[PDB]
Amino acid sequence: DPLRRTGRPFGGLIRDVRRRYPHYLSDFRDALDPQCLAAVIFIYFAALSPAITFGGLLGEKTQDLIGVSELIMSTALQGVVFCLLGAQPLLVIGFSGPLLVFEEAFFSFCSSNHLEYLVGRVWIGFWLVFLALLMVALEGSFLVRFVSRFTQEIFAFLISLIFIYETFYKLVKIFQEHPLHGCKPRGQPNTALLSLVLMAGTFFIAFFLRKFKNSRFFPGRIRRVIGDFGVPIAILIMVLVDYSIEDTYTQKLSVPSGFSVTAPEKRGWVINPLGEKSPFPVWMMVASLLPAILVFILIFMETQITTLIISKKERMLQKGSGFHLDLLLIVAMGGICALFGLPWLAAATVRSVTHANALTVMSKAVAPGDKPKIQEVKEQRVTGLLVALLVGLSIVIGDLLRQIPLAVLFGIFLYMGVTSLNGIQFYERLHLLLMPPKHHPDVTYVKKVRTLRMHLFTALQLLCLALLWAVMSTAASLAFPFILILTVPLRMVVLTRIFTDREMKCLDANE
Amino acid sequence: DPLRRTGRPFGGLIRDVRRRYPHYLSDFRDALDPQCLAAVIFIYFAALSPAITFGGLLGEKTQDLIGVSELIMSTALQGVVFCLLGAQPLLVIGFSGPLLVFEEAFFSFCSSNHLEYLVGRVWIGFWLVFLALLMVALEGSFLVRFVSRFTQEIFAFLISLIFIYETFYKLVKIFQEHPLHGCKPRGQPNTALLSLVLMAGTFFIAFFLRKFKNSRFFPGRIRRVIGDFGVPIAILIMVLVDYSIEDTYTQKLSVPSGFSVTAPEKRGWVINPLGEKSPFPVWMMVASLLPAILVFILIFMETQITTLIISKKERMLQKGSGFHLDLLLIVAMGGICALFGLPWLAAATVRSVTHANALTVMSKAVAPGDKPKIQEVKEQRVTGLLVALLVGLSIVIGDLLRQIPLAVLFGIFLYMGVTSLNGIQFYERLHLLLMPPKHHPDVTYVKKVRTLRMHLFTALQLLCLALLWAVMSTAASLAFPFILILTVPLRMVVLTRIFTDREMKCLDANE
Repeated sequence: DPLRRTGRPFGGLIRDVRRRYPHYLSDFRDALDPQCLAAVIFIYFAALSPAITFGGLLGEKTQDLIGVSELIMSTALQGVVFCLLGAQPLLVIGFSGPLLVFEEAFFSFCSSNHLEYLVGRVWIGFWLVFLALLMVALEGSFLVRFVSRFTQEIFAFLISLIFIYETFYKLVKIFQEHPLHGCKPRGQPNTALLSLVLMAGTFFIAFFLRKFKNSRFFPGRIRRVIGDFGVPIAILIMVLVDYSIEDTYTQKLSVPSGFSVTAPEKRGWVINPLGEKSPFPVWMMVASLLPAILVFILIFMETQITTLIISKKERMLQKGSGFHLDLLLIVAMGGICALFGLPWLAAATVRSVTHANALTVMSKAVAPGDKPKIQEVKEQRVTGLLVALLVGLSIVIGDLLRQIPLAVLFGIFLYMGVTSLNGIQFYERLHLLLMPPKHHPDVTYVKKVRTLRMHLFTALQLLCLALLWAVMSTAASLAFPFILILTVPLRMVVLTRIFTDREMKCLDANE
Repeated sequence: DPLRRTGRPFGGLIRDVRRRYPHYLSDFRDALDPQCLAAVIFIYFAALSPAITFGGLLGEKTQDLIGVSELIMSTALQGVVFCLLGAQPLLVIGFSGPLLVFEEAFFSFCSSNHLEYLVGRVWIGFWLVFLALLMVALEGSFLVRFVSRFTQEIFAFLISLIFIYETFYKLVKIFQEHPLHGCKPRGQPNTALLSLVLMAGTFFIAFFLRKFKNSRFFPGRIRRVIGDFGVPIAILIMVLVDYSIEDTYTQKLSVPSGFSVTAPEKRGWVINPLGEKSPFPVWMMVASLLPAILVFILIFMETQITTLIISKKERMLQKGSGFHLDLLLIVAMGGICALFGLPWLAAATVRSVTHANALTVMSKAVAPGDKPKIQEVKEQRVTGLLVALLVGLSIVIGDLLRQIPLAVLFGIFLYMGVTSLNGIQFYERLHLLLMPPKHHPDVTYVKKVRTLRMHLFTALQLLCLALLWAVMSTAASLAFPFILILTVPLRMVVLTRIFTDREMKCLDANE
């Protein structure tokens, strides 16, 4: 049991280091496989594009103090360090929504109260590193024992739904700004529909080559190699199709050029801990403790729930996981990077899951029957390091990256979001709301519990998911992690009252 | 055995009349079913559109002597009479390609021989009537017992492939006349791509609602009713989607207005056999025997092979089939209609097949295995009569028919062509060329015969299919039925020599 209260200072860190580090050279040896190369090519784009999008937004919201170059550099550095020294190399760390919301709120507060923006973040980072060291010292990371399945399912489903909704909404804007009338360009003809054609074609080629992998055609070796290279093939085909057309205008991928700060006129690489143009007030020196707690809670909840999700016993993870070393590494790197004006980072979730299940291997036939079960996962320390190194070096290239339209990437994002839903009991019980009771499968949670009780459980879970989406839509979206934490007392108090012991054991089974 | 030599003159006609006519009131009673209404709505468009297309071509090739109104009237009249008095009401009769080729060749001959055209098509009809009566008298229709599976498979596969190729090629022309440049309409923007979007959406909604029929969602009654109404729902949805857009131009469905001849200035309803403007030469009155034989061969081969294909024992047809009465009716109606200047007609293979398997009912339950065996076919005399009656009255309406784009219908045609390939052993053995030998199913022609022999049989059949397509591509396309007939001696002479006795029974099994 990794999550045990040892009773000694820093004990969990030592246990994780002793458990994971002996399997070190095997991590580098297990990378010799075409599947790893396919995974690198697939995950490179999925890690590169959100950096550009969120960097554009972040440059817009602030006074161009943090832009796209800084986010790229932070992602590269943190990814390389974490994948060299981490305990779970199947984690992809990058910027997200709640971090952006916090950054814009902090900038608004600093502007209103007449303080610097790049100086308060330094003290926030100092308090973060102090808090992380304190928590790892006392072994406070064993509290993730109480994060049951009832919370992981909600988190995973909500994250995937948000991903899908954002990807779909990014296509309505093209139709809005290039409408169908006929007679930074605006008002072009043949753009809003060519984007839709490219996106749909990419999604459908990806799904067809995914289904072809489990078919009965061609020799097994060739069939499996073609199956695990589906996404690169779809991207290549649609890039060439869009390259053939010469007169129509489509939006391309824009990576900034040169390793430089976005606004060199009023910023440097190193930020003075004290004031840089005016003295820093002393009251803020210790008042920085309050937002540090909020940042710590956000990063902690995201990282720990992601690590729980990708380490289920169904997925064949054999080398072990770490809940103490990973949190310390992530928070320490965030706090140190805040000194250079770089943003804080956290484990992604959709990217982490997509990385984890792009390396799984399935048992082939044994006999005609159901969809195969997972055989192994193939953990290694090379894929994430290569992805981070490539994201860092995407500045020297960029003449090639400007030939890739964005609608091609929208189909890949839709494929990621749709595929990531597999393996979640909430999703599987949502299907059972429609099938008649005689068609239900032979799983444990259908035979041992009545149908109506299972439907009541599903309705109670959907209510919480809708309540969580409502908060994030609301302007008071900084309270989302607290509402997420409140689900633990809910299950520990109310659900135990409503449901009997036998129902609770089967519906919320650990494995 | 329907195909037996009775010996008595006109015996086969009497046997078919005695076999089919007692089950008369049941034919009208078995029509009370929502599946029949769905079939009527589906087949109405599939019977209406080719009449318009071939009428346009036929008006172009001749000097506007036969147009679109005449073809519509001929289709309606012949369909009504045949479905009231026929022996196989699951046959849809309409104009096709080889008939068009013959009409253009005959017009060219009459033009460059200083003879009339409409008058010269009356003696052909008279000779056709005489030949049909002679053949029915001597019971010469029993020769369709030598048409083995080796010829029916080739015919069905070639017809479906040609259908698919024509439907795809009709979409390249839109891109050719409305190219993507950007700045009887021509050179419009947003027209080539909206057509593609509408076509793809129609095809995909049709396939989704076809797969939903065999799923496990919703109650059985509602699921099956929604499943058998897939095509009307797809058509309605995409018609509304295209109706929402206001500024973009798309080609619509247009029918002539009024029950009038296309060229009233130089034509009437009744054609004088002796002559209309100049006396008809006596030599042609007798020499018209040569093209009558060719027309008879065309109509005979098409109708008889279609009737053989839809009446396989796998499809549960219990009321019987007619091989004499149907041929007599079709040829007599063609010969009589030629007196009014109306075209001859023959049974359409894809439309007949799509009519036959739009009324089948599938079994269920047990466990997912082979595609559920066909339970029944639900023959009746109402659907085919209603389709022809609606096609006849499609001119009084036509303000509604002008709101239907053509790209919506292209997806329905693609769905028809793709679906019609199911149930053909040639198609099923084409898959087995790719799967490895350890994955072949448990059928009779895999266990009883060595794999390489089966692949040799498939290669020999593909060679004949390619040779048959090459002829119709060639300008000498009037010799296609003779090349088709020549496959009958091939199996009886050469294939019996190459293959042993045991292989021939299993590969070319009657049932």
